[PDB]
Amino acid sequence: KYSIGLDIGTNSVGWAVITDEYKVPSKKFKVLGNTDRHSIKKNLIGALLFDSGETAEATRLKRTARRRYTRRKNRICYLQEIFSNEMAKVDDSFFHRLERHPIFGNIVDEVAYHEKYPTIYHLRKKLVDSTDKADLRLIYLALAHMIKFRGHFLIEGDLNPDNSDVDKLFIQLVQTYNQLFEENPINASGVDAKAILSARLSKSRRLENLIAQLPGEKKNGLFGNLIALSLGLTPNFKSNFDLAEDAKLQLSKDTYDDDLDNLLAQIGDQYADLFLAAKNLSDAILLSDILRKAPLSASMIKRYDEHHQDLTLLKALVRQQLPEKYKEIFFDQSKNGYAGYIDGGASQEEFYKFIKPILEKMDGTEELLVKLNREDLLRKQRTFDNGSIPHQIHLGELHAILRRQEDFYPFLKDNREKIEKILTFRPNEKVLPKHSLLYEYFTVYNELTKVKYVTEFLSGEQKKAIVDLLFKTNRKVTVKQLKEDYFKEISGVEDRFNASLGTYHDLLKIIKDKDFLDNEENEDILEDIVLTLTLFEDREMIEERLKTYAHLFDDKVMKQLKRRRYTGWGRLSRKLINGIRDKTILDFLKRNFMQLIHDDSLTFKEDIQKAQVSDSLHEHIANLAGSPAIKKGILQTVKVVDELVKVMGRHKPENIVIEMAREQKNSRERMKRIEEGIKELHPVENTQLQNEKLYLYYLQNGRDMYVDQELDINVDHIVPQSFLKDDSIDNKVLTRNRGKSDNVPSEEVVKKMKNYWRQLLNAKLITQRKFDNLTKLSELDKAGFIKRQLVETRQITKHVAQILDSRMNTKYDENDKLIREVKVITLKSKLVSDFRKDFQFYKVREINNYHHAHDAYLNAVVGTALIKKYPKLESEFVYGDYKVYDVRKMIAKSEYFFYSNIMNFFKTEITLANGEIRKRPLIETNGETGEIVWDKGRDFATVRKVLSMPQVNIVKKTEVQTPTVAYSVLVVSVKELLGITIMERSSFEKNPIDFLEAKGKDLIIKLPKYSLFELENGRKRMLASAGELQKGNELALPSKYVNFLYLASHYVEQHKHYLDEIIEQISEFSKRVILADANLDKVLSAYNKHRDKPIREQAENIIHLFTLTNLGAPAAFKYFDTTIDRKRYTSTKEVLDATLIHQSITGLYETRIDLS
Ligand SMILES: [Mn+2]
Ligand SMILES: [Mn+2]
Ligand SMILES: [Mn+2]
Ligand SMILES: [Mn+2]
Ligand SMILES: [Mn+2]
Ligand SMILES: [Mn+2]
Ligand SMILES: [Mn+2]
Repeated sequence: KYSIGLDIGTNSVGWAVITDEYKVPSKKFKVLGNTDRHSIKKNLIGALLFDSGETAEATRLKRTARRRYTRRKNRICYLQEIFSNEMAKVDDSFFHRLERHPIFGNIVDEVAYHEKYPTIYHLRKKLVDSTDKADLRLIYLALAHMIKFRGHFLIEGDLNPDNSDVDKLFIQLVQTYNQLFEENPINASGVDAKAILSARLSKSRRLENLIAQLPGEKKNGLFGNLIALSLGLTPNFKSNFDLAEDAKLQLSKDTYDDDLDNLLAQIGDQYADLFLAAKNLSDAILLSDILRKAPLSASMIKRYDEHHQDLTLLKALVRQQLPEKYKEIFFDQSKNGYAGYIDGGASQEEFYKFIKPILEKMDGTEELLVKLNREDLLRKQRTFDNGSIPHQIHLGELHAILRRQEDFYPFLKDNREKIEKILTFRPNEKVLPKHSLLYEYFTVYNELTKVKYVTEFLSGEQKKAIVDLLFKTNRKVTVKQLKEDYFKEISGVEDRFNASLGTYHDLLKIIKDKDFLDNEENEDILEDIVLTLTLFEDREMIEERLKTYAHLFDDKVMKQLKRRRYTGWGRLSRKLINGIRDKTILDFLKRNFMQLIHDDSLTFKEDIQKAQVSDSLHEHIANLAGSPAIKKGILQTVKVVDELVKVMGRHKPENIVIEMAREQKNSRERMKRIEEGIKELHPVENTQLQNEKLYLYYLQNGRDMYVDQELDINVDHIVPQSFLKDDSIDNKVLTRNRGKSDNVPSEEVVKKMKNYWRQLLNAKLITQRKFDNLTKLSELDKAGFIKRQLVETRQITKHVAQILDSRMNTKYDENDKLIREVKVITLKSKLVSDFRKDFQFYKVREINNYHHAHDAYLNAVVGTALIKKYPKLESEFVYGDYKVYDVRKMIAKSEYFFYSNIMNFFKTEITLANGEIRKRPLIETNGETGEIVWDKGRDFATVRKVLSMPQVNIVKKTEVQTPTVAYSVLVVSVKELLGITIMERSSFEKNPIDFLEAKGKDLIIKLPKYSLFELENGRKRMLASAGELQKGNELALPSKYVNFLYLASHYVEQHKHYLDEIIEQISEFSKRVILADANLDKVLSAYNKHRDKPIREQAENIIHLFTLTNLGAPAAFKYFDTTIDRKRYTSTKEVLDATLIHQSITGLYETRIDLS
């Protein structure tokens, strides 16, 4: 029925809905406001603007240690639930004992464990290699350590040799780097990156060595800093980006993800894939190192043994030669020697700096110095040199330990896939001891609550009396005792009560103090004591744990307390009984407990039902690599997608197309390229290098590339546009038809020109790829083109597609296969850009915010059309598993496509490099399915119509900040606005009336920042603060004026009057809503001042004029010589009688509150 299109950005989210013929649906929507407007017609197209500020959503989008903690805790809980039954057979208190602290209940097993397994890696490797059966607790320890620290998931596939190949990942880094800097690419050529990066040398040495292979590159340069990031160093990127503040990065550092996110928040998100590439390179180095069973655990054990023999050798040497320094080196934590390195606060750099002179003066052994220079002397267990480990390694050890032990333990074999899934997949607390006093109290009370005793149902005072007079006095209470106690016909009980306060009496006989037990304040202590008695079967451990309470009790009482031990575990958590409140469950018992849980009137049911689930989307987004703004944008795209789903009657869209790309320095890059290219072999300043013909002029040294004739200062694709769209300078060349000849790359007769191309090649004036293209079209090259135009390299967009895919596809079929109702397409920006260019759908950012919505619409159009035309290519640009079709087969001989440009089907006729024209059918359609995909006479008209329509839903998102006001509540003696600071807001929420009375009732209206209000002739205003207003209006322009402005600014002279018409429209708009006449007079006057100026500059300054009409906060803007100062709306009084418009995130659902 329909599909959604989206433009995703750091401060906006364009969205559009589209039918099979690319129409945008119109739909009525209810208006909930008191105003007499009961419905509204709206197009399903629009945009959501939003601030990057301090909101609850913002903090929800940040990483926190607590969330990671609860995450790992949940995974371990899932692990323990599988192990719990057999673990009860082995060690009932084992899982409770876990967080030096004792893993085991007795000293013997504990010391034996620590002696046999000094590090967890010893246990891991032993469990991987040994064929012998092992204790279930040990296997749990290894699996738990692996699941707890699973590592990253950057490599989607099963681990393969290309993943550990340092050379290929180096080429990847150079490639993603080159994409960001087309002007000065780094040439990997034949550089032996593997031998250099994996060499047994200091990281700084490997850096200098690798950079030595790359001419024109300094160590401080961005690529060199990335290589230093890969090697394990700590580069500072502030110099590379001219940052105001330090931007050091170290992959090994725990904060590196957040730090990288800060750097992205400064330099922009385009660089994120580059850093991800550097991290992948570091992973290749470490992986190749551990690869050359359980290689990771084996490498860790190797580091351990090496550390220890190096340590004993160094000790023997220091004993033999420098005895005076021995205590200082091995025992002084304050000093930078080994003691300060292991247990003091000394960095490996400080430590090596300390021992370097000492090892040299020693002359006892130089090999330790060799290990030191290579930084392998005394490595700690708690480090990995710049990197988090890929999960596949831990997974391999997981399969190894499970497969090895599954025979002895059948449940491991049965739950194997589940255990792996716990590591791979992307109430809260443990039960009381069975003999805890709180538990015994809960049992006796829960049984006691239901006792009939009807005479010619038990009172709570009667319950407390029965417990105090019977359950406390007697170790067990027979029913005849209950009857005789009633004396001093019953029902709900048998011959004797089965529940009893046995722990109360056991402790009573030992403590010999009833009041200490009866007192409620001491209960946490007694709980900890009984928990200690259950936790350990060993007296020394019980004594050690009980020592904390030793002041409270007699020595003899402690010695007696050590003997008692309990062996059971209860079925309920302590806080289910006494933590949750209404009034705790135990308070209610003192109605059945089960009935108590199931009463809707009481809060326990809601609190538990929430507790089972007790955010995951904000958390998943938080861990992505990006700026806070782009993440907030992802959140907004998700919410917008959900609302668009609701608007369409809960029917899922057939498709969702998504686009995420960024929307002076380059002139400096080009300047460097021209300067170097000229120095290797009519001066003009850099700002005009932006011009393509001029920059191509200087790149070619004032010479034609095809004809060998110098060109006077006062353009052709090397590989023709029909084969692929590459407007980049790499494919462009300035020329006099002369050299191009036919459709094939520039003619072999013109390839005799190639020596000049070679002189341009060694000058860096042209890239090697451009040389290879000039010197040439193979069918494989066509396959490369078709593969290139479709695939989207950006990683964050892949994560967005994955998120949207998970949100859109939940149902599974009987075969347990996923039911994919929805495709999530990911377009390259270039396709939509060139689509705007070839078919004259011009964009101008400054006229309005409409361009976001228009972009989303074009995204859905080009995307859905691209799927409909080439279903076989679905794997390349749709999320999910799909067959990767043999690309050569769809490529054809001259009789899918012979010309490799995938966008070609939109065109009615294609112009070849020779000028010959290939006509195409008016209606494009898929041959395999027979489905129509495009109608050139109708669909283009529908596109122009969609762009042309004035009504578009622009929504500036309202927000509540978290001397700063969160929101401004309207107050009614008289109407007025009042700010509410975050400090005030809590007490405000608690007792608002007394607060308002403190300041000096039926209507509570909190107004979030950017709240919308309407008044008079279509005018709108936003509440930036109680003291100021922003412009709420979006000036729409007819498409003729827009295309005219684009064409004039990018310089039909006959259409000169359109300047005056546009200025008339801006003035009518400014008078209708902007209300800044004093500035408008200056603007019109200045427009009269420079009518003499050429139409290009006139149109550019008219383009500057639009900031006056722009939605949002007013800003100063220069029009020719004149500058126009911003006009603030500092009076918010007019808003008080204005009609408030509460907007839906799409803006389709309005509620209009008018009070006046
Ligand atoms: Mn975009
Ligand atoms: Mn008991
Ligand atoms: Mn000249
Ligand atoms: Mn946009
Ligand atoms: Mn432009
Ligand atoms: Mn300008
Ligand atoms: Mn002037």
